[PDB]
Amino acid sequence: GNEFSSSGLGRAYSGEGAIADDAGNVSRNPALITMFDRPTFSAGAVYIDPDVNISGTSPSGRSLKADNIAPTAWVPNMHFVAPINDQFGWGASITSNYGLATEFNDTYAGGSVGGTTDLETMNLNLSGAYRLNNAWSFGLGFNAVYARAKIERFAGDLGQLVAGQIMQSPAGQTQQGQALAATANGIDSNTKTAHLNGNQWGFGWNAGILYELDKNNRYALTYRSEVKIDFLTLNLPEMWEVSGYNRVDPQWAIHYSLAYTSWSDAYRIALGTTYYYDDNWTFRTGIAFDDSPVPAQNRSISIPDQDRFWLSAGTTYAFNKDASVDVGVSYMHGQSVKINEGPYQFESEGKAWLFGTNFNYAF
Repeated sequence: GNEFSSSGLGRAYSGEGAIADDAGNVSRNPALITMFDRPTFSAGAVYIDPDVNISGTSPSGRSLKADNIAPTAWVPNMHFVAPINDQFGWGASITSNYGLATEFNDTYAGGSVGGTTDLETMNLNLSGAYRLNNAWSFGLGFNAVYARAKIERFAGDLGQLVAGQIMQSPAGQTQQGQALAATANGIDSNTKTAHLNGNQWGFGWNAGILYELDKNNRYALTYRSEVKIDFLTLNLPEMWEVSGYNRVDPQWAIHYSLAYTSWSDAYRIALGTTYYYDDNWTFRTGIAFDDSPVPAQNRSISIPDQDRFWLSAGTTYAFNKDASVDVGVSYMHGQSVKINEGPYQFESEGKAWLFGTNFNYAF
């Protein structure tokens, strides 16, 4: 599930890669290109409104509350698919496969692990798909990712711990130590202690292997590579996804995906259903989960990621066999978990609401 389409949001991004009803999906499964007759164009974006709230106490008395540390964000998509002839087709899309941003105040007791953390990514993908049989089709594409990162950490209340520490050791009474005692408590809870900002482009491929028992049933195996971004170096994780779509009735369908990302450790489970009311109206709903990459001990307050549920419901309105708009609503709720970072002990619990719109035009 990755903000690449309003349609997607609507079905908890379940099945994508095995469902082609809008240029949207080639982005996720090259091979789907071969499922479009005319050349299709889809555009739009999604608006995420998180609600990450940190709570807890420092071993320095200073509080560790950080209400609403996650900022809203807009995520746009550009989707173009067009058939070259009868066995070859190409397509391109501008999408944001990944994006993270949490932000604390200058004076956070624990700003040693929580200044500001913005990391924006943009994906430029150009690709072609091949068809070799009413059933088998293979797609392959190339990606250029633009990564913008900002990292800020402050002294929080370290000096206050370094202090109270020295004011416990035999070097305590000592006034030759008193300096060390304070002078640490002296350090201002906002003294920038980490500033590394920069931009750079990453590259990588991704392939598809759609197979379809017929006009109403298909399964795919997609693969998204690894992307090394050299600033320090950043790594976007490999993503092996398996999905299936079935049109059980003239008016009903079923789509499911089981994704597996390997951050040099996690998977995503989704299932949703579509319902084609008539020529004009369509309605979709999707449920989904996705175990968290982070292993118990190494969690982080700066990276609000943990086992979470997706609950989605969306609707598409086709103007006239050529144009259509989709509306996407998804509500993400990740249960609460305590983090044990640096010398502090926090508790994280944040939800989020997604709203997205896309327009669909075919030639």
